[PDB]
Amino acid sequence: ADLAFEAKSARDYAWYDVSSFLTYRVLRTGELEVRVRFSGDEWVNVKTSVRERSIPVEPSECGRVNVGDLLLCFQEREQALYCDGHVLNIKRGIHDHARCNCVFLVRYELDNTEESLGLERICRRPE
Ligand SMILES: [Zn+2]
Repeated sequence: ADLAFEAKSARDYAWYDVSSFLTYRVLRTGELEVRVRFSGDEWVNVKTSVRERSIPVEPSECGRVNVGDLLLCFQEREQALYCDGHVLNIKRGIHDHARCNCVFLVRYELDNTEESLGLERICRRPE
């Protein structure tokens, strides 16, 4: 499978699946930027704001997610964004391969807010 990407937006600081890359530019400051077309157009800093897409986690492999890990989290508010957070604590549940009822306490990177998310609402970083 070919590499797929997601890009951070400067408007809300959430991440979005990148459909394609159009062009690029260099700031007199030195930074390299790409113009990305999203799925479903921005200039994003390549170094910080573009990265290989996050991956969904299956119930039978929920054990690979540990305290301290970085995760793309579905943050649903009053507004539903996919943004970065770190696992602070994990409550392991009793379940099979069909569904994961573990609870993941996440601290969002932007504002250090905390939320209890289920596996269905998180994606891990590759590797
Ligand atoms: Zn689980």
